[PDB]
Formats: sequence, structure tokens, C-alpha cells
Amino acid sequence: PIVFDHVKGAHIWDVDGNQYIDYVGSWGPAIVGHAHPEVIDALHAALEKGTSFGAPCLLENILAEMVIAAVPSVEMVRFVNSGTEACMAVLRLMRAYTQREKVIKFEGCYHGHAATLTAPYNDLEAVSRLFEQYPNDIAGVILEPVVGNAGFIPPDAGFLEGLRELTKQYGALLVFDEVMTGFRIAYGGAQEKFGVTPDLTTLGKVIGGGLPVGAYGGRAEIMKMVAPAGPTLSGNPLAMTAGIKTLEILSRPGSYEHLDRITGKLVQGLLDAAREFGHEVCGGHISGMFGLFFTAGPVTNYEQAKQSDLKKFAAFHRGMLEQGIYLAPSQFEAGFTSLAHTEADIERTIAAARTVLSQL
Amino acid sequence: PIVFDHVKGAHIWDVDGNQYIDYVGSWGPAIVGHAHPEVIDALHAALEKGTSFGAPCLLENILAEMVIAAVPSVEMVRFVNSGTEACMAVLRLMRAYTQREKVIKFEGCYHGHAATLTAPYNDLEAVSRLFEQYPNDIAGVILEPVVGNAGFIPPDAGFLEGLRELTKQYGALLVFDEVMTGFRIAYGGAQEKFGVTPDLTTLGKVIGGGLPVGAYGGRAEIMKMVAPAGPTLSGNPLAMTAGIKTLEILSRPGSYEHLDRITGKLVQGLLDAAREFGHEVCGGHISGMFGLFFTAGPVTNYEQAKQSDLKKFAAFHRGMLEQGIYLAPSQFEAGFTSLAHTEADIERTIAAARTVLSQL
Ligand SMILES: *Cc1c(COP(=O)(O)O)cnc(C)c1O
Ligand SMILES: *Cc1c(COP(=O)(O)O)cnc(C)c1O
Repeated sequence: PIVFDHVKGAHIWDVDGNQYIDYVGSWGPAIVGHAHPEVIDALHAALEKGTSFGAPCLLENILAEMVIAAVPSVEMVRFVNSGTEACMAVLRLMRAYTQREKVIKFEGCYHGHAATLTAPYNDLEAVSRLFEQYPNDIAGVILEPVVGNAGFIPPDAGFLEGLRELTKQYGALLVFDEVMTGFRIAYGGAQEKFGVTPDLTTLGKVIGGGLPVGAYGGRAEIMKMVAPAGPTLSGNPLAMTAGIKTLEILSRPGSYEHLDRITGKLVQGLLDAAREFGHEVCGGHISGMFGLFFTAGPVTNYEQAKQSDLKKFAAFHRGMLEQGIYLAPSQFEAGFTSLAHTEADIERTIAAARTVLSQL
Repeated sequence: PIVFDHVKGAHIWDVDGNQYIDYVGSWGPAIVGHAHPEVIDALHAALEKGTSFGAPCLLENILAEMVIAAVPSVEMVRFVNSGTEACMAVLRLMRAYTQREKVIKFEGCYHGHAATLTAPYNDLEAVSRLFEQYPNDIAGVILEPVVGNAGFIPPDAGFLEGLRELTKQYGALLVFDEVMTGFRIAYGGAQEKFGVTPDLTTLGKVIGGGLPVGAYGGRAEIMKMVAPAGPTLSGNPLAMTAGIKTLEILSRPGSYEHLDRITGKLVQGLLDAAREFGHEVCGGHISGMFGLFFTAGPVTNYEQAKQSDLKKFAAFHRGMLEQGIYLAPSQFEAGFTSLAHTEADIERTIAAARTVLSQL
């Protein structure tokens, strides 16, 4: 039951007056730090033109071109109200485009809240088998290119390259869900970082600068199908104003190198500190996204993540909270660093970690 | 393709510099007028504490108690991210509570985007029959107490009283969806205005003051079931800040009388002006919610609404746009007036209407 008062930079203050160091980021968006002054200013201005329109505005476009420019696969993009909604648009789209019904998801992936086949994450064979069996009926494969909702699970070597081989081979689409990895893993998203291009991509979190928003885009020939007649829902103007400022900041020199730096230090420290006291653990980070499981693992999929000792985590979590550190409450949510986080912030976090871990 | 620049009061300005009179309200929320200065101020302040927390805050409570106080059925309330989400929470809830699976919806109703039975709106018999047939398996009946997404269709005499008779009679719940009618039809919502109390209610639009938000509430014994274990999703703090200010304004003397006044004048004018030129039409308003169908009707249900001459409406709509009036583009969306609308605003709207209608 922890109740916030305000947040700013890499910190959070609660109703009792406790300051913490944030490793949640409002669950993704806060990549340039909470209450960034330039964003806040942009908003004070925008605010005076209306919190909400219900119809489109020029901001949509400015953002759109920033997005198209930043993400490879994206040649055309559409904005909606949430990432969930974007994932739904994108599923309707795969199907209309391919004129096929079945879609492949991975167990552990989260895209919001038989025509579905699932497989386990990082399992290139199981997928291949689903195609061998439904050669003409898979519209596509949708996934988080880096998993953040089953803990933090990166893609194995060749996994995404494999997904792009099969989809091509069977005339099916490769859809990436980058609501979370978008602009976080890299400016170009995970697609750009791993140099694999899907046919469609979903976007959100960061691009709303902390306000709710979503987007879907990809190859033009596909997106053209989103036309007047099959298949009020436009981008909130404040959300766009914040999205635009946020990306501007991110595209300055040093951003992504900074995230990598602190997050490596952080994950590594955490890993050192647990093993400093005989705990079996493993984890990692990519850019500003990270995780640590209480198992030796490693974890390449959800059933493996479910190996984690939840009683330890619970304890660690509660311990870290008293040490002035705010980590996601579940072992199955990944962590996030921001551009506000300082190397000093990270050491304190490690200190905390050691203090806490040397008592379980 | 009409693109907004800014909105304020009862007006909208587009990217070409055209001012219009708004009868959309950002599809519901803008009841006290676009960009209300007191709301805007409240937001400038709130803004500086963070656009988004991801966790709860005191504002949730302040709003909650304002809501409980305002809506009868609501003894306990929970906030979520959208009205859609609230409708989903509420459907999970009906079912857990009753330990039954089937739910009754009406054809024409919209609650966002066999365990479902439908009936036609205002059809008290068809419902009764569904119970006679599934006596022990209806969790409840969910409806818009006033319909705004099939055009504007109010409840017939005895309809809601009938729904409250049957639900009781068969141990099933009566759920009102007041995402739209909430605080618009009356401060207490349509439930309070028609003096019928459901077991559960959903809320949104207005209570987010133009930012996205949702809520569900009702009898305490039911809500207690929303507990730690079956069945990040908290209210955005800006949304709450705006919701709170918005209701404060609404609870000042004169608000709802003002809405009734202008909207009657408006609907009536529109009706007079069409018939002034031999068009078959009908419609009405309740408080700041109204509609006009191009059929003689009357319309008590969706199939009846579907009688409307869409080619006329289309023409009227396009005509009104050139006359500086902004009505919802579909015959099947209801209209909305705001506290900013002036009697002058309404006459101009009628003038427009006459000019336009005397040319089809
Ligand atoms: C949170 C999340 C979503 C859901 O998006 P909302 O903006 O919360 O609707 C979708 N995909 C991923 C990968 C997410 O993390
Ligand atoms: C728009 C609307 C909803 C959907 O709520 P969102 O806030 O748009 O998710 C639900 N019920 C009614 C009656 C609505 O008008």
C-alpha cells in the first residue's frame, strides 16, 4: 500500500515524506526522468490550448514523422489511446492483410488486456512446427523483441532472425510489440538495435511522455489497408507534446550510452552483492532495461523465470524499500533506469542491495 | 478530415483558422467548457509534481469521496485508466459476485472495445424472457441508462424500474454504465435523476476532466470482493486533479438548470427548423445530452434509430460545418452542450440549422 506525493528526476516522494530512487519509471514512459523541466514547460503551454480535442491535430504529424524517421519498419503510423489498443489494431490488421486467422504469441508475453497458438519464448522450433502444421493459416507472429513482463528476458542468438525467416517463408507477418522497448532499448527500438525489421510495430509508453498514448505502424502497403471502411480515437495533444519533447531529448548525444553505463554497473553490482552472500541469481540489462531473477537460471523463457524464489524476492523488495529503493513489486516486471539517474544514485542502490541481501 | 488547433469554452478553432460552436465536447468530458481556467490552473500546479505516478496518490481519495457522495449506489469505488477498462472490471465483478456466467446487453449499447445475451433496448419483455429461460445463470444486466451511442435514446417509462425488478427477482445484478451519463444527466448521474439504484456503476469521461480515466463502484459487499487476489492500474494524477475541479464547478448553483435550458431551446429549435421545411424528424435532450434523428420515429431502440436517413444527416452535417457548427459526424452519436454555451451560441446554431435545412 505505498502512496505517492510527487516524483521528479530519478526520485519519488511518498505521503509520509520518504524519498526513494525509482527503478520503475511509471512502468516505462519516464525515460528522461520524472518531471523533466523542458517537458513540463512544453506541457504548460499546450495545456492552454486544451487538454483534449477528440479529433486530430498537427502534433500528430510532427510526432509521426519523428517516429517514421526513428523506426525502420515504420513507413506509416497511426495513433490511438493506449498501447493495448495499438496491439489490438495491429492484430486486426495482420489478419485483414493476410486474410488468415491464426496468430502466434509466446507464453510470458503481454500485449494488454483456435485463433491463438502460443509457444514458449526463445523456442524457434516450436514456432517452426506450428507453421509446418498450419502452413496457410498463420497471419503472423507477435512478440516483445525483449521481454519485460515475465521478468526481463532478452532474445537468444538467432531467435528474431529465425522469426523473420519463417514469416517470410510462409507468407506471414512479423509484428514487434515495442510499447516498452520502443525508444528505450535504442532510439530505433529493439528492431533497430538487433538489426531485424518486422512488418509491423506497436509503440507507446515513452512516446506519450508519461501521458497515455499508443501507435502502430509498418510497411506502407500494409498500413494503406487502414482506410475509410474496415479496419474519435486520435492522440491526446498533451501526450503528443510530451512525446515530441521526450524524443528530442533522447536524440541528444550521450543518452543511450548513459543508460547502458549506469544499468550495467547496477545489474552487475546487484549480481555481485547477492553472490557476495551465497544467493543463486542471474540477470542482465539492455540499455535502460534490466532484471535480476532469484535462480541461477539462466532465464531464456517464462517457465524458467517461474523458477525464481519468490519468497526471497519479496523479502529483498521489502528490504530495498526500507533502504530507500523502489523496485517493481513483482519478480516478473523488468527494471528501468532514466537519464536522471546518476552514477552516485547507482552506488547507493548497490549499498542498499548489500545491506539487504546480507540478512536473508 | 478536420484538424484542430485549439479549443476553449464552447468553441473550436481549426488549422485553417475557422471557429466553430462545439456540440461534441471531446466526446463527453468537456461539460464545464473546454480549457476552463480554474481547471487549467489546477493542472499547471499538479503538472509540476509529475504527469504520472504508476502508483496511487491522495487525489484518488479526494475524488473517491466526492464520487461516493454524489452517486447513490456508489459506496466504494476503484479507479482505472479508461471507461472501457472500468466496464471490463465491472463484468468480471458481476460474475465473481454472482458466481454466474451470462450477462444481458442491449443492441445499440456501447461499453468500449454463450456468456452474452442481448436484447433490444427499452424491451422489458425480451429481458424477462431471458430470465425465465436462464433463471439461475444471469449474473446481471448492464446498460447505458440513457443511450448516447445509437443516437440518443432515453429510457421508456418503467423500463429501468423493470430492470431493477427482475434483477432482484432472479438474484442478479443491475449494472449501469454511466461513463457518459455520469455527472452529465445530473450530478448524481442518471441513476439519481430517475431515482433507480443499480448494484454497480461505471464512471469516466467527465470525472477525468478531459484526461483519460475510469471508475467502477457500488454496494460495499460487492466491491469488497475486489481484494488482494481475484479480481499498476491507478488513476493518473492530472486526470484526478481535473476531475476534482470539474465536479466542484458542477456542484455550484445553476449548472444543471443551465444545461437543461439551452439544450431544450437547442433541440426544440432544431426540430422546429426541420419541420419548417417538411423534413420528418424527432429527438430530445436530457440535461446536456441530446439528439435529433432524420425519421419521424419516435426512436426507443436501435433498429428504430437505423431508420434515419443517413444521406440527409450527412448533408445536414456538412452544411452545419460550413455554417460554423460542429456536430458529431455520425447520426448515431448524441450531442453535448456545456456550461460555456450561451443562449446567444444556441440561436446562432438554430439560424445555421434553418439556413442549412432549407436547402435539402
Ligand atoms: C504496458 C504494455 C502494453 C500495454 O500498453 P498500455 O499503454 O498500457 O495500454 C503493451 N505491450 C507492452 C510490451 C507493454 O509493456
Ligand atoms: C466512451 C464510452 C465508454 C468507453 O470509455 P473510454 O473512457 O472511452 O474507455 C464506455 N461507456 C460509455 C457509455 C461510453 O460512452
